[PDB]
Amino acid sequence: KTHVQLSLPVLQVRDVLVRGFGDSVEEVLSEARQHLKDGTCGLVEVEKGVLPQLEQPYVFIKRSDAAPHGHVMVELVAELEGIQYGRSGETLGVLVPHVGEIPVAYRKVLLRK
Repeated sequence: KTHVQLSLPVLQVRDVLVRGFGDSVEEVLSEARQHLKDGTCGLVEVEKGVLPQLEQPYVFIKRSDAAPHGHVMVELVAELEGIQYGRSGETLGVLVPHVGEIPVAYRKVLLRK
């Protein structure tokens, strides 16, 4: 399938134990995709002071369309020192590995895969 329905655990930035996916744009996008497939991917909602608490490169989920079955259609964009690799809509948040942190909510998305 080109798209997959996922329910992403929403984590508080200060709970996150593993604050990024890796060391290159290509690695963080790869790792993000692997974690999304393996159900081991969390989402941190972006607000004032969140991103500096996380490791670059960043992986964002961005709205790719205006929402089948409650699931917002999204795609991945990486960012490293202010340059984005990808072009998409509004940020739903930043992806991080999930290693068992308790979520505050769930974000239903349709991921272009």
